[PDB]
Amino acid sequence: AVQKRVLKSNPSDLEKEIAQCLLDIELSSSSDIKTDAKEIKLLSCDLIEVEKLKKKTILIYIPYKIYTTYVRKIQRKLINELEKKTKKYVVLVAKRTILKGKQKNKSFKIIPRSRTLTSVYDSILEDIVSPSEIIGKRISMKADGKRVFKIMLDSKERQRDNIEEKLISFAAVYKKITRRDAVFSLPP
RNA sequence: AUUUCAAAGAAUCAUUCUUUUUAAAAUCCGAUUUUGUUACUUUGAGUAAAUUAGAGUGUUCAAAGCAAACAGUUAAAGCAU
Repeated sequence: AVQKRVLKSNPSDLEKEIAQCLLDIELSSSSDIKTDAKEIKLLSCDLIEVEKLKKKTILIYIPYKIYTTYVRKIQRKLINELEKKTKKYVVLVAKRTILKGKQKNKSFKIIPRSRTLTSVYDSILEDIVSPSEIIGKRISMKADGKRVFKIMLDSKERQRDNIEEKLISFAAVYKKITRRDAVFSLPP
C-alpha cells in the first residue's frame, strides 16, 4: 500500500515519516493542497545538521518528471503544509543525471546542456531557494583561493521572521550537495 | 563567451610535492578494470664516423694524441698441482 506507493528507496523509518506526513495531509484533505499530495514520489532523503544548530534539515530527492510536473507547480503551499507536519526543516530537489561526454555514453549524440555539472548545480540552486527567487549570483575568490557563492534573494520573502536560519539552511544544503561555500542575502 | 567545480589525507620546509575519493556506461569475480580524433607536448625507439661539445689520460707543457699505468736489479704477489 502507501509506503510502497510513496518510497522509491527500500524501506526506512525517517523517509517513511515524511511519507506519513504527506499521507497525513492527503487523508485529511487540507484546503490549499490542490489536487492532493497523492502523486508525490520520494526518491530518497538525507539529514543534515547545521553548525549554528537551529533544528536539523532534511533534503529530499524527487524524480525529475514528478518534481517539474507536480512539485514545482504548487511548491510554496506544499512545502508550508509539509513543514507544519514535519518536525525539522525540509527542502525538496529534483534528481538529475551528471556524466561526462569523454566516457562516450551509449544513448548520446553529445551530452545535453541540462546534464552539464555547472547547469545541474545552478538548477539545484534554483530548487533549494524555490519558494523565494534569485535576483543575482556573485562568486568571491578569497586570497587563499577558496570560492564563495554570494546569492541575493527576492524582497517578498525578506519580511519573514525565519529568514537568517533559512539562509543558513540554504547555504548548508548547497555545501552538502557540492563543497563550495555559499553566502545568501536579501536586498537593503 | 559557453560545457567536470572540487574535497580530504599522507609525505616534507607556517611552505612544498604527492595520494586517496566525487556522476554514467560497458566488463570480470555486491566488489573488482576500460570509454572521441588531430594539432600541441612528454618520453622513447632506431640513429655513420671525422668534425663538435665533453670525460679519462703531464705529448718535455700546449697545439696534440688515444694512450698508458704498477711492481720486480727480475720476487713479494696472484693461480696450476
